[PDB]
Amino acid sequence: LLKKHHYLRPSLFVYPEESLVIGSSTLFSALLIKCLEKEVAALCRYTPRRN
DNA sequence: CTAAAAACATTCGTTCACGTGAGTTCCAGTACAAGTCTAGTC
DNA sequence: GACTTGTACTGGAACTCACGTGAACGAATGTTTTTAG
Repeated sequence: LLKKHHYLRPSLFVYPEESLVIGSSTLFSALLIKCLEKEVAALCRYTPRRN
C-alpha cells in the first residue's frame, strides 16, 4: 500500500538507542525481524520537535 | 480595423537573513591538596 | 590562619548541523492595453 510515487521529503534512518532506555535494542530487533518476515511497515505519528 | 509592441500580472527557483532545537567539545571557573611562614647562637 | 602554587573536575558557551519562516530578485510564461500600418 506504500506507493513509490508518493514521495514528499528525503527519508530518514531510525536506529535503536540503548543509552536512554535499557532493553530497547531487543524489542527493536524483534520488531525489525517480524516486519521483514511479514513485509509490513509500522505507521506512526512523527513530531520531531516541540510546538 | 488589424496586428503587434509595450506594459502588466503570476508562479517558480534561488539566495539570504534570522530564529531555534539538538549534539559535541572546548575552556573558564571552581574545588581541593600541598608547601610556606626569619635568622642565628649556644 | 592567610597566602601561593599546582592538579583535577565540570557545567556553560561556542561551534556546528538541520529545519522553519519570511523577504527579495530574476526567469519564463501568460494576459491585457495601447498605438502604428
